[PDB]
Amino acid sequence: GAMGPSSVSGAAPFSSFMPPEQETVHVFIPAQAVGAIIGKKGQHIKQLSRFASASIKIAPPETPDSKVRMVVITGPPEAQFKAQGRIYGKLKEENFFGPKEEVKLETHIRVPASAAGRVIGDDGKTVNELQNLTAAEVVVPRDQTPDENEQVIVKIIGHFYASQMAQRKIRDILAQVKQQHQKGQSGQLQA
RNA sequence: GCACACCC
Repeated sequence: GAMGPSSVSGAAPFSSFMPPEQETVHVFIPAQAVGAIIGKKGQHIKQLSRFASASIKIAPPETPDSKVRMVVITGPPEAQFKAQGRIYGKLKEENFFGPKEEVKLETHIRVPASAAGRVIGDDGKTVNELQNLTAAEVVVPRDQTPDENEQVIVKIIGHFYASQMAQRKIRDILAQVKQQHQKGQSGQLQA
């Protein structure tokens, strides 16, 4: 080594084994609403984390050009139901999406870069039928974010019921897509 | 009166 005058450092406070196998997605709410979504000193938003039993966080602008702040929901689908159900209700609170309109709030879910291409389907038919099952608007971009992050986003537009069902289904195929690592069809499939 | 927090 080399003894540098007061040039000694380290600081390694990264302990504990917290299993991050909870579903974590980014809920798209523009800066015009995100503020009041947190609510009063940010107390009841953390209270929400308690009664939902999930990790409710507000993501700082992932891009400096964002007019929106995404809610980082880390929780089981049981909790996500309340969390996102009430988050869409916060849209209703100020009626940003539309006064008479039913809730139309975008949710952004992070999928592996190639997995977004495969949610379209191995034949390309799957993305169309996904919309038919999810009851939501699933738009899969060819760009979104460079594969430098090996991960992109699909945008879900519609009602929270639809969004919640869409999110979990696309997030669900991700695991099955990654199963390609096995590489070896030691069995059949009806496809 | 509406926002800020979310970990050590």
